[PDB]
Formats: sequence, C-alpha cells, structure tokens
Amino acid sequence: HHLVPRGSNPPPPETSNPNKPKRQTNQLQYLLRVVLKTLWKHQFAWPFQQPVDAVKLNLPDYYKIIKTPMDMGTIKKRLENNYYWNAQECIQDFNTMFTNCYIYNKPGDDIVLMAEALEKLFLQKINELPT
Ligand SMILES: CCN1C(=O)c2cccc3c(S(=O)(=O)NC4CCCCC4)ccc1c23
Repeated sequence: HHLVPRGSNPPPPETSNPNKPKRQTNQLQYLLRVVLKTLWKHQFAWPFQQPVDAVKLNLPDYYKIIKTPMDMGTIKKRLENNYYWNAQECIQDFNTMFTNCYIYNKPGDDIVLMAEALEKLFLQKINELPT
C-alpha cells in the first residue's frame, strides 16, 4: 500500500480478568470516583484518554518502542471492571502511561510537558487516598 512506513496498532490492553474474584475497596473506589475523574478533566488530559493510534497520529514505530501501552481509557475500564487488586496496581498503570510518553518522545516536546503536568497532579491526588 504505502511507500513510507505507517505502522500499525495492537489490540487495546485487556480491561477485565474473568478469573479474578470481585474485591471492592475504599481506595479503588476513590481512585475511580475522584482521582481518575479529576485527571480526565484536566486541560492536558485528552491525548492520554485513549490508546495511541500509531497510524492516525503518524507515530509509525510507536508500538515497536512501547511494549506495554497504557492510556486513561484503559485505566478507567480496569477500575470499572475491578481488574486491580489494590491501589498500587492502578498507580503502576498510571506510571506506565506517563513513562511511555517520556520513553517515546523527546524531553522538550509539547506532549511531554502535558504528561509532566498530568503526572504532577496525579501524584498530588494519590496523597489523598483514604486509609
Ligand atoms: C500521549 C500519547 N501521545 C504521544 O505520545 C504523542 C506524540 C506526538 C503527538 C501525539 C498526539 S497529537 O494529537 O498528534 N499532537 C499534539 C497536540 C497537542 C500538543 C501535544 C501533541 C496525541 C497523543 C500522543 C501524541
């Protein structure tokens, strides 16, 4: 088809675990209802709300470089489906999302500023987690 590499996309990350028993917790609830909701509405959130489309965003080699993709849409779905055992698993996924941005992009890029601002807010919000 193409004369320059355009890339391709993996299926989005899994968002449910059919073997996992349900275990609801206060911190997981707070993560879904307060932390993620606050992050989602931040002015710089939109690029992180859905999986990277390597083809449409013209980032052909994105999924060569990023072996563990992550986005806020996926994190939201994982919280909704009770995929996470604890807050730390969720936090790890946020960390994977931000660090993927830092890995793929150059330190001076606009997208990295946006990720850094979101990460700073995230770190503030996780200090609110209930006992
Ligand atoms: C967060 C996922 N993500 C990237 O890592 C990335 C790199 C380059 C552009 C871009 C875009 S984009 O909509 O093509 N371009 C810009 C639009 C607003 C300034 C920062 C990036 C969306 C999501 C991205 C990227």
